[PDB]
Amino acid sequence: RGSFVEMVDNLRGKSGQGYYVEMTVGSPPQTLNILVDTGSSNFAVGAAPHPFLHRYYQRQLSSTYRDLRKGVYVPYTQGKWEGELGTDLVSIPHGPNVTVRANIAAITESDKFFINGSNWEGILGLAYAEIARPDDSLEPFFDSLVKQTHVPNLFSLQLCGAGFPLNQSEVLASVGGSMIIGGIDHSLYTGSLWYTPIRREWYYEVIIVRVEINGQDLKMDCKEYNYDKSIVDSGTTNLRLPKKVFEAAVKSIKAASSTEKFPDGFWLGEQLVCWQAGTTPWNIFPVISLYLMGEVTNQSFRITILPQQYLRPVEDVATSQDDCYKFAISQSSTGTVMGAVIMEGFYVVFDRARKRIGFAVSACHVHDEFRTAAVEGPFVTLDMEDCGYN
Ligand SMILES: NC1=N[C@@H]2CC[C@H](NC(=O)c3cccc(Cl)c3)C[C@@H]2CS1
Repeated sequence: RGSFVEMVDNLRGKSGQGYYVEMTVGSPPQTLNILVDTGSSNFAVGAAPHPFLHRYYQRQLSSTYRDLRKGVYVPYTQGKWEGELGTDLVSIPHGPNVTVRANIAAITESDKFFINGSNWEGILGLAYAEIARPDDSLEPFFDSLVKQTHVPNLFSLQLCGAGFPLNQSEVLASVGGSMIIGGIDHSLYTGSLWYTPIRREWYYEVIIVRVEINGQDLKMDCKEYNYDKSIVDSGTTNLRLPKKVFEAAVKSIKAASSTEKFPDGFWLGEQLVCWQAGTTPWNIFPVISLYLMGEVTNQSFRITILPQQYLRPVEDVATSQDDCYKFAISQSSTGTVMGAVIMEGFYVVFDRARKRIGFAVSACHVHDEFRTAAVEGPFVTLDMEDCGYN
């Protein structure tokens, strides 16, 4: 019955623009909004004016700033930045009551990284040292936090999708979810928490052992589901699937929803589809179940998501009264990515101390009168470690 009221509701944002938490850096404290990112391992903040930044880190104004006299260059598939490494004192106001000295990449140049109107000015990489830039000697924030305090080595995330689009006033005003640092808040989920092992501590890597679309088995060699890895990543919008899986899944989703036909651009994730107010035909779209390796030998469990999760609400071009959505599943050449739109269905427990990730149905997940998201088990499943790619 852990309650963490200082932390409940400490997030804002939306799957399309990222979820962020308020943080302070430096002495006296400089307030910044920071993207919560389980798919990376650098704490990096805007440190120089940029047209899309409303504020930034001013190292010269901080008496506790330490310069590491080393640059870092961080290119992504889309976008990139460069920065200067340093350390400073850092707190999370709606977090545990602690201040820690942590590595900070002070971003001085960037290209297609900051997003007009995102409302965040930096990123908090919550994954492990192995994928930190420049190399694995740069201790990640969470590692400093646990080393320097008594905060238990665990965090949990409830990302709350509205189920409808939010204009910028609403998105600033609305509670977007909870990051619970050092614990599990029982009010953020229903049902049981089920756990999957962290396969290796770099990304939050997991193993998927079966996929179903409306109960029907996708029936691929399970290695395909994890080629070349499967990760849980709050800093990616979509559910991303390896090319072959993506194709198979889209074929199956088209077939189940085939009473209605959509543009190729919809399935490519590029164009919106709109229905008359209140008439979105949720029931024609299938549920998607991912089975994950369990903690017990030969046992798995499954998480089930709705189209309310994988159809991302977007504002109309004509700005009409229609309910509009983009298809939030896309192909990946870097393995499966369980992005923000999947995490919106679940309360996700990143149990680093026990090297496992928990899932439970989210208390804030969007659904309808007839179906809800689910986390169910156990299932007898054999040869699961063979699903892992090498
Ligand atoms: N996990 C990853 N992290 C890095 C840094 C965050 C960035 N994400 C965003 O800007 C962003 C933009 C809009 C929505 C969301 Cl959820 C995130 C991606 C890259 C590559 S993948």
